[PDB]
Amino acid sequence: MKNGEQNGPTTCTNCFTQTTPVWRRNPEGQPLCNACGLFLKLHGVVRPLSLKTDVIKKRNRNSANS
DNA sequence: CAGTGATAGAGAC
DNA sequence: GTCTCTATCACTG
Ligand SMILES: [Zn+2]
Repeated sequence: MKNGEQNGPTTCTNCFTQTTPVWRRNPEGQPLCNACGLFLKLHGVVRPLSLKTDVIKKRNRNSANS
């Protein structure tokens, strides 16, 4: 079990990010963090990966329910 | 239960 | 005062 950590540490092949709320994918099958998957897919052009950070800003949450 | 697409908000200068 | 990037939500099988 354990998986080599995550056998092939889910590491953004685009920005090395290891921490992320969810993992995205690309029609090529390469693993990507949510930011690159969201930004890369929406922009379609290379991006200064220098924007990435090891800290993620926590936003609020629409407390659904009743 | 998990993942995707779409929209909106906040921060900095 | 304005722009941008990123995260979360809702929905479905
Ligand atoms: Zn990434």
